[PDB]
Amino acid sequence: HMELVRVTEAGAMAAGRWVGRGDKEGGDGAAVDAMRELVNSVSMRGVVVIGEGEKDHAPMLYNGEEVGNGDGPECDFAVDPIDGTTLMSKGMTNAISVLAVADRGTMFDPSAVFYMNKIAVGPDAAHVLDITAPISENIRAVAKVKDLSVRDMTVCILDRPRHAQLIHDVRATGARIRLITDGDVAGAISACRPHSGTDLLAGIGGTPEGIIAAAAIRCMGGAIQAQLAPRDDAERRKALEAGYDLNQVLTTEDLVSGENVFFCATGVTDGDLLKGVRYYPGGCTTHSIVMRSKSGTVRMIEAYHRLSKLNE
Amino acid sequence: GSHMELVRVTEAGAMAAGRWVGRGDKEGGDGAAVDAMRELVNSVSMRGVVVIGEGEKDHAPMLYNGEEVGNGDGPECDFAVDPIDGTTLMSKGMTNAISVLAVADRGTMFDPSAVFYMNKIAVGPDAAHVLDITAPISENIRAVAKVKDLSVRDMTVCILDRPRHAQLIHDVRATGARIRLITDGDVAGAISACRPHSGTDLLAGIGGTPEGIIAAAAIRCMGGAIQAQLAPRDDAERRKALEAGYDLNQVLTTEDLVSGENVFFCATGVTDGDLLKGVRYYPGGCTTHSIVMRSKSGTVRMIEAYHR
Amino acid sequence: HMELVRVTEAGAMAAGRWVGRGDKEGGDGAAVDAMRELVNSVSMRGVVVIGEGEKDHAPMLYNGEEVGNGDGPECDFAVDPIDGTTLMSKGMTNAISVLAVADRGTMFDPSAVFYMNKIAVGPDAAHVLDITAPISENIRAVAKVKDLSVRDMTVCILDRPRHAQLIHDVRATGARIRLITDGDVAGAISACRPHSGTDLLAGIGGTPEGIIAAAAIRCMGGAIQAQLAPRDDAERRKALEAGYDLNQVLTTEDLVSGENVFFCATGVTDGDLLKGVRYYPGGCTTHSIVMRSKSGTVRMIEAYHRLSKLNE
Amino acid sequence: GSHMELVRVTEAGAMAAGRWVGRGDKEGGDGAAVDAMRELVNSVSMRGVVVIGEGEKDHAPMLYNGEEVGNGDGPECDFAVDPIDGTTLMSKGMTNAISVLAVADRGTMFDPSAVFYMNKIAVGPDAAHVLDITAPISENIRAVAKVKDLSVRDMTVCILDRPRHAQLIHDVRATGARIRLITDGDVAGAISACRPHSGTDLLAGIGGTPEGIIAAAAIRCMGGAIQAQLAPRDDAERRKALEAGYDLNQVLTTEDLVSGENVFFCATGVTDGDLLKGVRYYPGGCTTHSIVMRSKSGTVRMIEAYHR
Repeated sequence: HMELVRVTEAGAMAAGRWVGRGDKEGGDGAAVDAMRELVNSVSMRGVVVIGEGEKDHAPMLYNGEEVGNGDGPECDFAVDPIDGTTLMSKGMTNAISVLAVADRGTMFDPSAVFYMNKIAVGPDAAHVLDITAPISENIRAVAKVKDLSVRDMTVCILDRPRHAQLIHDVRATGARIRLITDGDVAGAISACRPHSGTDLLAGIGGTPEGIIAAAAIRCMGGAIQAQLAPRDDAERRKALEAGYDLNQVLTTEDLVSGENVFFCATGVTDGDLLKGVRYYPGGCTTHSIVMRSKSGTVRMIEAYHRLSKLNE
Repeated sequence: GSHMELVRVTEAGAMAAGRWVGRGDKEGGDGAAVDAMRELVNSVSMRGVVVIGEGEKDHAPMLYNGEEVGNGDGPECDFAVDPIDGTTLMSKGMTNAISVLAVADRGTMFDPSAVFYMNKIAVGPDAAHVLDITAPISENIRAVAKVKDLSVRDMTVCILDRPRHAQLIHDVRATGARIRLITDGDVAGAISACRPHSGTDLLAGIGGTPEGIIAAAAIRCMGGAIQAQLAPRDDAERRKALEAGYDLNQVLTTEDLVSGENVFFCATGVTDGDLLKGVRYYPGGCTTHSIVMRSKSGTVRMIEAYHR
Repeated sequence: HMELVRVTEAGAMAAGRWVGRGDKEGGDGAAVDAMRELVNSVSMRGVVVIGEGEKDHAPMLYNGEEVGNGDGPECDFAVDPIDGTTLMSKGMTNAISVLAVADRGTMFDPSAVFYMNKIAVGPDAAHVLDITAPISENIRAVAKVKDLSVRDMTVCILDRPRHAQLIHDVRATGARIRLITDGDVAGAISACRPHSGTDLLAGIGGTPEGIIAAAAIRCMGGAIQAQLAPRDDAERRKALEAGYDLNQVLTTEDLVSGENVFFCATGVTDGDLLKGVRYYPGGCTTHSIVMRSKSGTVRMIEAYHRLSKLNE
Repeated sequence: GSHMELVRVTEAGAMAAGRWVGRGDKEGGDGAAVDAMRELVNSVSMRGVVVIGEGEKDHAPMLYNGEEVGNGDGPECDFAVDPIDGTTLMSKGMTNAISVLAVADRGTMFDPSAVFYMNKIAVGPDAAHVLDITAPISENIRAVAKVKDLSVRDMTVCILDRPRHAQLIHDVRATGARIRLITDGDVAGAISACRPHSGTDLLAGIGGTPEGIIAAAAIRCMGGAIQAQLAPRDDAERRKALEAGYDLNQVLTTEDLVSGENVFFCATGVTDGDLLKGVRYYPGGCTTHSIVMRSKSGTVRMIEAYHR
């Protein structure tokens, strides 16, 4: 329901007061607290599948917690109160507050392994992706299915040392790189939205971000492919002991299946799709995206919040 | 406590109205819009009565004054619908056709057929405190202009183009202000007056009483002020109103027109206007542009929807 | 040169003060006077080919007059200080102030006959037009070359009694009609601009408006076809005696030939492409289009004019 | 007296810079931008000298400090070019790369290598009258906020992300304001400060002296104020400036930085920024987004160009 946008609107507005203030935990707490107060007010019966972590040293929106007013069917609840906490704390671009809802039990287990390799593309080339192939074959494939020259392709990649080869290969095909410092989820949405200046998202990031990204892709169209990415053999055992086929190419629908999927986001700082919170004498504005798998409707929502009296 | 889902009602009205723009068929557009809006309001979870609508039930089968509408009996509230504000504009492909819905606590909407027309003045939040419909239009113009920090000749006054407004136009012209004459679209006019960088600084003139009420709902949520006084047609109507309880000397404020504490208003562009883009079609679906506002919070939402 | 936009900017700003004020001549004089003062200041050597009329009871920008600072090659000069004077006087939409420049002698004679039948289309169907055929065959042709359904075609037509059959035919094909009360020139630009919601302009209007429309079409792309339209047999003699082949289908390049063509316009009231003049405490804004045949570059220009002191 | 044709210089810079965004090649983008800008300025009809440019002529072949540029010797004027403000941002595909040109009466531009860095503060027209670079940053914040009618915690202060600004950041944070840290882009930062609904209420910190001069040109035309004081690196430079004629205690105003009566400034988006969209390509050509302003008239033009 469109009401869920008020959850990310509250998370963005709380985080807005911490933009640039060098306090990551201050910003997270504000957003987490505003989001939970407002989510326990929406007509919804939810369990936190993706959130701040497990119960002990994450006392709010911990994985397992119940959320919503009490009524409604039960459903999976994923929340990233600030995707890009460090971006927020330093006043840098592309921080967003993020929520996704899906049928109960239909979200992948975010704790399987911390990281996953991802590639994502918009709808027109949703069926030519292969994460097992080198990035060049994916670039060339997508550039052909989209009929563009390869020097006009843009690949969004997190700027990390572990990506030195991924970055070199993309350049060596002549395509371009949009280097982001954080925001896997925003990066995927960018690759999937019509003519955004970004054709492909590629690289290794977090397993929760990948699941949250898949929920949006289930709504706006396109495809993500993923494989788990153990950080060492210790985690690789833990992943195998738990019963994961570490060679499976996980698809959008593996990460979030289920008939009904909701995604919405609101900008914290100015970014690639959403403007961040802006302040005025009377109040503030927020910029939000809201989407739904069943209809496929996508709404862009600009909201003025008068934090004051009428007619001042 | 938010009810953004009511945007679906004007979104449906406008998507129906939109397959009729530019076809010369005023009633075909109205009819389709009323259809889709009736289907959709009876699927939102709040029971209300249609207080302002398509006339009454002997020759308006749908959205007639008094119809029970909505799905689950939540709280009862007033419903005012204008399936196309700008039906002629819609038929001829012209700008500023919008589809409008208003909802307020049950009983709190003024009576729409007490008198058919009422004289109006309306201005936005920044100059609402100088309004005086009993003063001449020149004094409102100069007062509004001073507050707004504009010369009188920078001012732009929106007036309906009707024979009845010949003296009003003369007196507005005599002051030095510009005029924006509209053929119809009384609601969108008043909303323009209350938006900042819109081009309309003031709305004035005699329009319909339902449109005045719908306008007041909007203003309740976004800020500003409209003042009105009933303007009976002839001698029968002036009797009908005096022996109804109304002081004809009375200035009606926004809150007299819509007095509820919970007012909601939304509108969706049919054709391109100075506030909302019109519905645009392409193969996969269409896009609508809407405004949704709530008086309790004072929150105003611009909603651009891509339907698939 | 982009400097020419200041001519239409001045014409719009002068007319702005007459919007809605019920005085057609007041508005025309203001615009005519502001345009001429500013055109005699641009690096240009011009002769007024299309203007306010002949020398006697049109004392400013009369057909024949010299314009510009004195320097430069000589060139044809067309000016419509307010296209839609009645729209301006009543505060109605779509009034614009209009200027076109072309090689000297390369503009059609605007006095041949008062009126002309016109049809105009954007570039993608610029080669399937035929003004001699019924409107239906032109609609269907354009709808096929554009691959759209015919019920999705929109035809812009002046609302005049002399168009009762043109309007009936367009409806009878199921296409839509954008009924305008004035603004031939704006209507053509609308039909020729990419995705404007207007596919075709059709009908009889003024010969100067048709020539001014062709100058823009020489710049932004597309096609106009025209034939002169005598209002009676008296004018038909005058047109024949002067040596016109009243059956010629005049083309864009017949109306304005010449290697170099300039067009620009600025909104007076709010319209289909340009916003009208808007007033603020410090000043005003104008909205303008400027285009050039040789480059094909089209510029949209928003200008804030501070009619005051700096930093107030 | 208008010279809108100078937009072609940054339009060419940005169209060259744009075929390099997202390629990791900072110098390949710079080089292409300098190329096209040199070609184009030597084809506009006003002779000037490059006063601010790509360094000096032994290892900057083009746009070196002192180069005669322009076509026909009109009046002689000062030329300041920044072919890409945001070269690193351009190489990495990030926002806010712009291509910049500034021109003023000959001799009226401050000397760019008197000192390399200068401390800066800048704000827009509405609060320019409270600026005081000699006061602490907290007092400017609260003063600017009062004028702007904002709480201190609504304020947003743009600061370069450099080790040298650790105390500045601490003192800005200590007041309650938000910060917008930028990695580079000193010019675009200051222009943001002077635009209304931009998100940046104040710019502060030590940046380069050329960028400060280019910024003052902009401000001369659009309104607002920048204040600066020279900030010599070490002991050699502080001598170089004292025995050059400069009072180190001196507050420099906008007009001290650019003193001409005729200043022009234009900029074109390279990548998307908070003021200008970046160059976008398609098959037939491309589109650029530019700002052109002139101090004599105070006219500001947003120019969206479709090149074929």
